[PDB]
Amino acid sequence: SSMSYTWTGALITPCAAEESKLPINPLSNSLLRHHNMVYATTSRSASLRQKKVTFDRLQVLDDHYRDVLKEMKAKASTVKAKLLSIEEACKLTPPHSAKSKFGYGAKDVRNLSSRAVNHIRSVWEDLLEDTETPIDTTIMAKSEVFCVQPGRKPARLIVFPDLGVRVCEKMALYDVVSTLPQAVMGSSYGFQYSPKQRVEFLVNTWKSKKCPMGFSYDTRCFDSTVTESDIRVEESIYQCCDLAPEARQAIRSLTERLYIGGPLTNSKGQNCGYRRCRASGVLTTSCGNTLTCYLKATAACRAAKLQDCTMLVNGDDLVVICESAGTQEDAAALRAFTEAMTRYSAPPGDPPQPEYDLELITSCSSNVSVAHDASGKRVYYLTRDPTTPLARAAWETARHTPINSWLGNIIMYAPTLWARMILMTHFFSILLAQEQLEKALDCQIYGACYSIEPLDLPQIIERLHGLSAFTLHSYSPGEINRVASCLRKLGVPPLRTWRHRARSVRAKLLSQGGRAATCGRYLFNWAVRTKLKLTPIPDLSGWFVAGYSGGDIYH
Ligand SMILES: CO[P@@](=O)(Nc1nn(-c2ccc(-c3cc4nc(C)cc(N)n4n3)cc2)cc1C(=O)O)c1ccc(C)cc1C
Repeated sequence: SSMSYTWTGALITPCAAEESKLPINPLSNSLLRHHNMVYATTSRSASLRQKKVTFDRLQVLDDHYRDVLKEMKAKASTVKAKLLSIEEACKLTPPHSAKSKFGYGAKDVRNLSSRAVNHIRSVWEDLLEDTETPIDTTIMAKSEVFCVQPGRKPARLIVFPDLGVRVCEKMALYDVVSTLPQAVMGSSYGFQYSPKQRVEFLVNTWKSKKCPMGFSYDTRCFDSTVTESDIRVEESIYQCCDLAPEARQAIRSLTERLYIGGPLTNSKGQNCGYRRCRASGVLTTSCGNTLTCYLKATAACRAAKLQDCTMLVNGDDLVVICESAGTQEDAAALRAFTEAMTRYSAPPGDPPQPEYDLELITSCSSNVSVAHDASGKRVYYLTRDPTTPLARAAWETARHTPINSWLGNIIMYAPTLWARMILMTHFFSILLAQEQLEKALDCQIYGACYSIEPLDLPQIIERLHGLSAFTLHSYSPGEINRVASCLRKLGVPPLRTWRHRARSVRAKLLSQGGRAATCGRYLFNWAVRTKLKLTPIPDLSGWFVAGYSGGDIYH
């Protein structure tokens, strides 16, 4: 056997009191009235999750797999990757990253304190001198907010090494994980695209097929499906880069000591068990998942004899668009695809279904939809079911949180009916009332943390989505119906209320002048009776280059 996890009986413990409900009394009640619908996961459901993620992996590799792997390595062998200096790696550490057990924290790392850098150097030397000893990790239950569904999701489990080790991962591997995936997978590497670019790729791919069929593939507990073999195959791809000798060794040692597995320690310092699958909180998780998903999926496409496939991969998230052969034979091919993924260790959660309308394909929890701009031209844009974004926004209104998913959701889904009507109106109202428009806030974009001034949103949205994001109307019936239904479920006030609120915050923003007034003019033009003509506004290099989920990255 090869078990994803072995358990001792020690509990997955919280490090502090955990909240699972919105506070009693108002705050987010003006956002949504059905507060009992909103919950946050805690350590109290850790054991339900442990049951789902724990199983034996039988893996059977074939010629298709080996062929694809060799192709990927040929492309990987064009890459030259550089060691990051200590200073560069320290600057990529988020200011609230989990402190080291060696008596320094994220702020000390970022300041290059004596104790921090002493430890980081000792850890680096230790990777070079010790090639075997498993590296300790901490296991914790993740706190995430959802809406109930007619019951409740258990907490996800996060597994991560000590801050000192995380700084060493950046030095050995940041350049690799930021450059290799695109070198290997080209246009298939989803993290290279902004939302507009993603939409474009999907639409152009779909229109390029004589008769398109598409499907999303959901692997059940992907991280747990990843084998020790997969993780060594992943290293085999990394080792094709030109690398400094210390980087080669650090990659070698990290692979055997950390990435393939190791001991799990709870917040109380007790041994909880042992992992032999992917850790969610290491630098290589997004890259590793993306490579492994792509490899397995490309080989399965061949085994299924699916014709003219174009794939788009974002970590464990997969969508394929191919040439239809007919209904019955697409169904059969998709079953063979699944059978081969299952042999490769990646069985499905939701059984995949062939889809003949691009708009009904959900990938990265998002779908393509269509609206029209001021002049009436069709504009394709990315949207999703707003339930989770709105539940999270109510939580962040009522309780202090370091990550502001509302701000990330505005950036990624600015064109949508729901982000504009609700999230912009609600959060600009609070910010303006609290006199904090100017204050920068943390949010996440493809797993990395960015500090963003709310007043820069008009500029950010134009660059990313186009001027069109401020003028979209004539949304599709499908999208409208989903929005309305979600908003009934959560008890969100009607359009009239948001329109009034938006007119009011728009008035106050305009009177302040400057970036505030720009926010009023562009973000809230939908709210006014007599629309204004909107025009172009007088460094996003690192944005939408790569994914870093769990990889402890800041900018
Ligand atoms: C300016 O012209 P619009 O009025 N045009 C439209 N409005 N809608 C629209 C607006 C709100 C809701 C809705 C349903 C619901 N149900 C509950 C329970 C609660 C709440 N709040 N809602 N809201 C449903 C449809 C669609 C269109 C269109 O052009 O296709 C408009 C309003 C806002 C925004 C951000 C953008 C536009 C273009």
